[PDB]
Amino acid sequence: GSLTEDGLSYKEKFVVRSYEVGSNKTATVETIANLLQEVGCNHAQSVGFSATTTTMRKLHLIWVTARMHIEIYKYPAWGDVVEIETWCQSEGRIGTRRDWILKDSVTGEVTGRATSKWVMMNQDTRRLQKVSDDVRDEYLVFCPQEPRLAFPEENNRSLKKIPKLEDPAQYSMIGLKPRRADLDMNQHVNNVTYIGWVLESIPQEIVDTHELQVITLDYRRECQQDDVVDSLTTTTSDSQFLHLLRLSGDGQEINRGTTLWRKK
Amino acid sequence: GSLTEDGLSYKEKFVVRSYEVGSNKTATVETIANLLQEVGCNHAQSVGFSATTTTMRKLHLIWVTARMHIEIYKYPAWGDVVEIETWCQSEGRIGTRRDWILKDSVTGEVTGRATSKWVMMNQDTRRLQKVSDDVRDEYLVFCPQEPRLAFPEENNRSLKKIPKLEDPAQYSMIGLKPRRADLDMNQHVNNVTYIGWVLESIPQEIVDTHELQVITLDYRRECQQDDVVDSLTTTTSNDSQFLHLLRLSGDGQEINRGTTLWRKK
Ligand SMILES: COc1cccc2c1CCCC(=O)N2
Ligand SMILES: COc1cccc2c1CCCC(=O)N2
Repeated sequence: GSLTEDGLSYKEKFVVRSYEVGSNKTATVETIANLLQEVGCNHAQSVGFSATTTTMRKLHLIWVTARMHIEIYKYPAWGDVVEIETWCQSEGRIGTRRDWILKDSVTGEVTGRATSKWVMMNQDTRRLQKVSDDVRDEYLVFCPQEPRLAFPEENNRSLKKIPKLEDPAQYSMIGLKPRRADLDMNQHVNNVTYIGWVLESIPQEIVDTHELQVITLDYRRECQQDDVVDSLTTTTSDSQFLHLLRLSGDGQEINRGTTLWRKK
Repeated sequence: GSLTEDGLSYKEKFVVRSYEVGSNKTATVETIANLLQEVGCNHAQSVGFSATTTTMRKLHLIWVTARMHIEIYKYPAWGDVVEIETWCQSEGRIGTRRDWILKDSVTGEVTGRATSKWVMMNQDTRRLQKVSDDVRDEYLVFCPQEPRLAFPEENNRSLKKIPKLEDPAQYSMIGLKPRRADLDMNQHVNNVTYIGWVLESIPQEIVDTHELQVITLDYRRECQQDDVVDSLTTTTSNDSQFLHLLRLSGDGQEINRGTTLWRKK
């Protein structure tokens, strides 16, 4: 992959692998989510971030996901080349935004798009801080100056408020525990695991007859390596669902989201 | 990737991804195992296979893993290029063998090697069978005629007999269930999941202070999407060695057995 001519976005092509595909012989949403992370990470390295700034490191500050929104029109088939373009944008003192565009490498058609909101947190106290002037200056030089949104439409699904699922849930998957392959290089549970965990409570008949079109996820708390999770789902309707990930014991909310599925 | 000049092996280069690495910033054994599968699968496609032959599809026969043996000297770092060469060999009427060699793309040094034994089985009844001559003929044309082994040594750990772990186990990880990402395109639990499940019962302090050098795995039964598994480990030993056992949570039916070898960092 490489940064574009202007140095304000990054592009990378991926060939879909045999183990990356589902029952339909196309990449899973978890494979797509892993690819968004890989292209975002390679963009971070290409601009010297490797995604902390020097001032964030001298202050024990880290970027954490608050919201992730993915919309897939066409899942690439096993063997196809998917091209992904990604870029970051400052949102004042609120935080950063990272956007992605997925294209079919042969036709050039847009096959998917994602948006993510990131916030500043102290790595130690976990207290969230508003972005200071110094951090914005270190970041803005690698961002487009004019707004560039993967989801520009007036009143779009990427900015919708998500409600809390009320008990009893229609469907559930209980006792989910993260294994070592669910941890990143810093021993934290990876964001992709939560997507898989949310989808575990969707009935197999829905999965077999429908394709996932949209997924919006709100991150409230991190799941530890020793925590046990319950995944809950209720139909709110195309088929639409409301989801909730909470700790098995105390019931502390860790995630909430919505999914939209189209008939095949 | 592509087949070699002679058409008797396949080569492919892979760049190690950010999400593919562990705490050491190097590819995990599960990432390596996924890469062996990807290169083996791309070799099957390059020579006209599904890897079933015309006669195997006509008889509802499939290839299933019986043993997998991996030995890693150096794990590639996040960003490095690993080159893998793979090939198949017939073992008479017993089954097929698939071998792999992993090299550092910059130095050309061998950083790992794997060997796997495969057996013929009816997809419906799950009954094993010795390979027929018609099937052996369709396969042999894509295999080296002279023997070509990733593990040639006169006494090698890839062919050692593995005993059954006796209760009580020293360490255990209880209630492991496969999720949808553990299933392949045919809704069967992936062989990489079993590797991860075996390693779940190894203590975190062993993992933190040691690197995995060898892993031999014997496949006895398939784990279904609705089955629950217990992973058991006992130390059998500078180097640390373990004996492992995966069994169904309920009845205790053995699904896997293996050994691991770990050296100090
Ligand atoms: C959803 O994207 C993710 C998730 C986790 C980690 C990263 C990324 C890409 C952008 C930031 C980064 O450097 N790494
Ligand atoms: C360990 O290698 C694996 C595991 C599972 C599936 C496959 C392979 C490669 C050789 C056969 C194949 O085409 N697919």
